[PDB]
Amino acid sequence: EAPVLGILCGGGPAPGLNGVIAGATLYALRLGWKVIGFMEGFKYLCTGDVDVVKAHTIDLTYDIVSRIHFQGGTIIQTSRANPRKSPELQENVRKCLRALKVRYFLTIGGDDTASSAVSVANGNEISVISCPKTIDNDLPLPADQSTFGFHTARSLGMEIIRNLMVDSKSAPRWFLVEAMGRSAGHLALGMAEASGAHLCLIPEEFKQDEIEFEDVVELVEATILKRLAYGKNYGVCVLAEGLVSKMSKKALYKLFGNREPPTDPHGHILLDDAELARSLSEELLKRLGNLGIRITPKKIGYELRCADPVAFDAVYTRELGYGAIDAFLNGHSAALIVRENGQVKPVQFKDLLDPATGRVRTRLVDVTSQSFKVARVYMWRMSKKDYENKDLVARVAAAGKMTPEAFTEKFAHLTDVVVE
Amino acid sequence: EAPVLGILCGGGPAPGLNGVIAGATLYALRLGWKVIGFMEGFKYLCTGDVDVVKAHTIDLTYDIVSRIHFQGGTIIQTSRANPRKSPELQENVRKCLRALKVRYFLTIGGDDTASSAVSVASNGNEISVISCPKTIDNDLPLPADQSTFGFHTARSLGMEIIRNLMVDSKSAPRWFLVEAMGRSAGHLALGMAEASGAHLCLIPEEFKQDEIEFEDVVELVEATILKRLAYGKNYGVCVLAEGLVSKMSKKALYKLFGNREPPTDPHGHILLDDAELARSLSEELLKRLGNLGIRITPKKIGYELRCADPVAFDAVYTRELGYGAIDAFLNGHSAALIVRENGQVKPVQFKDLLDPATGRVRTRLVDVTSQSFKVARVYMWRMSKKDYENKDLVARVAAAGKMTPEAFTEKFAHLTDVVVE
Ligand SMILES: Nc1ncnc2c1ncn2[C@@H]1O[C@H](COP(=O)(O)O)[C@@H](O)[C@H]1O
Ligand SMILES: Nc1ncnc2c1ncn2[C@@H]1O[C@H](COP(=O)(O)O)[C@@H](O)[C@H]1O
Repeated sequence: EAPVLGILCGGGPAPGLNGVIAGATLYALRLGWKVIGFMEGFKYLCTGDVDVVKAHTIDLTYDIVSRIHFQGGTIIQTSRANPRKSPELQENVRKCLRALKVRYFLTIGGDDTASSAVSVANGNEISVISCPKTIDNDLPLPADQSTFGFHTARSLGMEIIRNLMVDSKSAPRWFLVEAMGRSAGHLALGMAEASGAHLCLIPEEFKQDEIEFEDVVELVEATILKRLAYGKNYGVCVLAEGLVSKMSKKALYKLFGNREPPTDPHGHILLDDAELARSLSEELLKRLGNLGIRITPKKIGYELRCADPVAFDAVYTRELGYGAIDAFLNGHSAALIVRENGQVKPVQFKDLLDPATGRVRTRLVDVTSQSFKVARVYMWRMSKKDYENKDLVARVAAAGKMTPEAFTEKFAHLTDVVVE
Repeated sequence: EAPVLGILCGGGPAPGLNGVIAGATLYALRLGWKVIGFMEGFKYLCTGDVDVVKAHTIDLTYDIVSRIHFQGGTIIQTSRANPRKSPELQENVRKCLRALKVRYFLTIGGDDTASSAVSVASNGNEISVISCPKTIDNDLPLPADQSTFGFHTARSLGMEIIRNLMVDSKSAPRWFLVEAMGRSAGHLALGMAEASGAHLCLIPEEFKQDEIEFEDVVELVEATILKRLAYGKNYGVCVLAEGLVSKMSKKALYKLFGNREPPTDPHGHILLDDAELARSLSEELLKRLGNLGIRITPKKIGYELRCADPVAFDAVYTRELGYGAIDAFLNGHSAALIVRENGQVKPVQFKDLLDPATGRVRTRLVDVTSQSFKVARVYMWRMSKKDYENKDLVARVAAAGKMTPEAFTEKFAHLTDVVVE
């Protein structure tokens, strides 16, 4: 019989998922493989019922995939249902795969999607490969080299903020833009720098391993006041949602409205419910609205996951999908498909999943780097040297209707809070 | 006295010129420099008259540059007027640069623009010259894959234009022959074609022989059409690099400009811009294939890409180039080019980028031996070496073109020796 290749998506979508599906499917079909796609990740595979999976499994033919490289989202949907936890759920998945005569199993998704594939992984009977998916640019790819979907997300964010930059200057106002995603500051920083935003704050720039609510308020506050000292009572500040995952007990308590933070049954805090931008706007309007400043929060997140892929991501995901089929052919299994140095190569599971955490390592922003310093130079902010500038402190202090003494007492310490 | 930074653009525009302008201007202003922008490149500096120059130079203030990083084009315009030739013109350009107290001089442009900048350097510690390599074509000798600024914006817009044409050609069955402007290299054409899933792309790099024949290009497109026809599809999109023309033989060019002699500029320099490659191919192919019910339409993609607003990748890129230029002036550099390699912006020295024979910066073509190119080929529709040996397939494609399999092989099988496999 003709070998069967089964494909699914797990976790949250990123632009280009359809590109991976098509890159693997079209090439597979050129070899005479039957391709099937599982709807909603492992959701229905975890049940083990064969006719339930068949009913949520589709034939991925030429016509179905021929033009989805233009399309955001995933045509086979996705789910966060991961069997990684239970030994039984795993057995249920294998039963359906074997019943479907799946010879080649391809998963596209995040950390939990790959752990599911490895737990479910007879290399001659099957072969399993995951394609690491993250919009956040936080794979340990050789620094600079992006993860797929990141270019699409950064570009669309840049366009959204451009409109906000025009609206903020046209009708003076500050926007606090919350960039969804707590893993890393790549998306926040890229949108901000691309767009020329007047400030960006990411968790990586804070020296201390923990962040205080009031230091974030004061960081944005000083920028507003400096801009105001230059006659501009408007701007745009981009905040990475990860700021909240680095906040202290007390800080988190202020963030949730000076109330005990919400809690899941196991004690793990439910950080999704926080509203970092809405909170900072509240506090800032208290301190600053008496100067003629208006402040409005704005979230950017969900509109980015399924935007149509930009051309870089189109080419990227076509090469990733092809590279999956090449790994399958050349006998690989239990490996991850990544592009490093213009080559798509299967990096083995062990050789890329950090066994300490039991998960692929996280690439954060490098704030010691030349790139980060350049971005900082076009932001509006109070540097160390700025604070030691008697004449400058006099104008910004005047801007905020306070003495130069109070200004230094309040803000000068921030040089020790974030890297210079 | 505050130092004077002078800026100008030469050559054709590429998305992100304003990004470089603003990246450098804003940082220079954070240091207290005066910054001026010469309008239309070297056009008004070659004259040497200082009143006329003063008229076509502007003060690059904070408010002029603060938001242009969103904007395509160049706010100080550009020009191909290169003083690289006559030594009189070069003393004139230097009389105004020295008359304006221009301490630092930044040019943004291509080969002729940098060749111009260098020649005027060869001038006392009173001036320091730097050029910023610009090309939409991606043909700078940067480490492989790494792009020149403007390429991403151009490739992306091209993918969007071709997407519309892909929908149109399938909705109302038709073939489009898209001509991607630029004869330097195949990067732009291949990138647009691959991102868009175009059914064929043809670039000069993929042809083995130094020279190309008109009839080989026709037949390459013809085989793809016929193969799609044999799979039920009388429609598609084919992307062509305009650089096919610069590789054509005398006999090929003779057929391209009609069946006449090619036009010549004085001194024999052929006038290749007048060619209409995709229109010519479209003519010939409708002679051969129209009886099969095939419609074929040329479409050029080119000028709409030069001044598109830059995508985020290019906004960041040009911000970093503009910063890196100021940082280089500050460190006492001069006679250098600003490039980004391995994520760092560094001033490569001009002597270490200029090929000897050509005198200009090494040209980086498409690497057709790479995995990248092979991957792009697999999603194209075409007859491979193996396909020509497949008997059942050759019988289907020949029937689609209403010929015997022997007439099909005699006409097309030799194309496996024309382009790399
Ligand atoms: N934090 C900042 N970020 C970007 N530009 C600034 C900043 N502070 C001042 N500028 C600009 O830098 C230039 C120098 O201003 P001054 O400090 O008055 O010499 C002016 O164009 C200011 O608007
Ligand atoms: N040159 C080509 N490029 C891309 N796909 C092709 C090409 N030729 C055939 N196909 C597709 O490959 C699959 C298998 O073709 P076949 O070998 O005829 O079964 C079908 O979906 C065809 O439409």
